Amino acid sequence: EDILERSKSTNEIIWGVKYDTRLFGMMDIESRTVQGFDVDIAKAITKKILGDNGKTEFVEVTSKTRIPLLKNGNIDAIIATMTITDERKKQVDFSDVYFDAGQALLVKKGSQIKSVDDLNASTTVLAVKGSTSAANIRQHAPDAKILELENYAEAFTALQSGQGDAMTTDNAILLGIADENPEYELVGGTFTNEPYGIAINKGQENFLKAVNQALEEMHADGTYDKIYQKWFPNETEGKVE
Amino acid sequence: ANEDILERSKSTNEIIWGVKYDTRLFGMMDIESRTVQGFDVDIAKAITKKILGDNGKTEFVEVTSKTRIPLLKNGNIDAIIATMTITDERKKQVDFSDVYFDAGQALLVKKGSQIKSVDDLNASTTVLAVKGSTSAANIRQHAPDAKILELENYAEAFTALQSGQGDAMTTDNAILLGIADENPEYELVGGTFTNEPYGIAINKGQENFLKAVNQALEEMHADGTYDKIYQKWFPNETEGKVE
Ligand SMILES: N[C@@H](CCC(=O)O)C(=O)O
Ligand SMILES: N[C@@H](CCC(=O)O)C(=O)O
Ligand SMILES: [Cl-]
Ligand SMILES: [Cl-]
Ligand SMILES: [Mg+2]
Ligand SMILES: [Mg+2]
Ligand SMILES: [Mg+2]
Repeated sequence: EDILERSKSTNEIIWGVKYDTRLFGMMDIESRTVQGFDVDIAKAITKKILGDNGKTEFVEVTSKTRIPLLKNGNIDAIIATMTITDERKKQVDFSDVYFDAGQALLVKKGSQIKSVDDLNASTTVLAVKGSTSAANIRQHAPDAKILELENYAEAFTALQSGQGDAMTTDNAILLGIADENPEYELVGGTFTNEPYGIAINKGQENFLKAVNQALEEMHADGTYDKIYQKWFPNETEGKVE
Repeated sequence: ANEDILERSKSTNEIIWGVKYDTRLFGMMDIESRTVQGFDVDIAKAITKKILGDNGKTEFVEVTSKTRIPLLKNGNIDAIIATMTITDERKKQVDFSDVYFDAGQALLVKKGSQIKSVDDLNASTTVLAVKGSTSAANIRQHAPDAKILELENYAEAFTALQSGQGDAMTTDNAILLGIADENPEYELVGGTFTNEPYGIAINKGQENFLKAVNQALEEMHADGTYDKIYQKWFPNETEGKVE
């Protein structure tokens, strides 16, 4: 079914977002609503496509569940800190890039670790089980011990308790943890490129074109820049110019 | 300059590209064959064949980071494809194509250096960059205490590194790789500390040519021409590829 047609009929686009990723998609206990950069970009795209009265629905996805839910039609699009990769394009299409992340390290302030180069056989790195981040750290720091945890929260609790010397995932995700926990900081720049895209099921070319046209309009009229400034007021590197 | 580049091509069957002549892997003059070679050169040739068809001709003109925008805006070249990062400040001067390479600024040091990342640059360290370059400006932001010695070109910056006139050299990671492959005593350290998405720059008021360049890139991504060219130049480096 053509999602562009259906979404006009139901006046709604269904977005798969994270619920546990501060700055991108986080379930907010105060308002009982999900918030972040991915959420606000979804809302803005939906208004470009459907008009100012268009509705958004958000459905919680993880890195593990997002493509299966997309392929089964539970959601119309994934916007969930999702890197565009050739491997994933065997399964989905992607929009234009809307954020430029990169894999990085989070440590306790005062750590002797200042770069991925410092992750030798003496170090233990925390990563999420099944993630691209875990796979990447094994190639970039082949002698480090990797401890895999269920999710970001569990990885950060293990870092705080000293079960590992560093935690790894995308820089902008780690930022959402560092700004909340000032005893921790990012170190060493990035050692991958993680360009985020919006994933759409194969065979939805009309909807993909509409999403890309929405993004184009948002870049042209400053909506994109406003949303970026809101969530990343002191870090410009991730912005798509 | 104001003459429309696609209209002119109806007569000349040519696109004139501004490329580096000194940047191994991107645009480098080969002395034996007297021809420039690199990823940027190959992308330019492939785009020209998409726009003009099978017998479309390419012409290459040397630019530097200093001369590329002046030459473009004066009409000496039709487009810049020369390791050029897209920035909003540059978008005041030129239009840009879609991103065709994903670089990032990095550091090159002698193996064994105490410097392991941008975090180790400070008032006691001298970093080598090219005069007037954005790389020098990015260092002043990410290493605000570092001393900067700006040199006229990459070759000069690298010999200054080799003779200890600076402690680290900085420019885009993919460019430093072109240097580290030539010089095994030196290595990249610390990953990247900026994003440097490369675009093709086109003068303002050339919107039909800009659309043609973007359509050419679209076609090359759709049919694997882009991927083949990427694999030729960066067979063991995956991160710069635009998917
Ligand atoms: N952006 C990376 C890591 C974060 C995530 O999985 O959401 C990826 O898509 O693999
Ligand atoms: N890509 C960076 C550094 C290389 C160059 O100047 O060509 C820039 O456009 O400034
Ligand atoms: Cl050497
Ligand atoms: Cl590809
Ligand atoms: Mg990057
Ligand atoms: Mg990639
Ligand atoms: Mg591709």
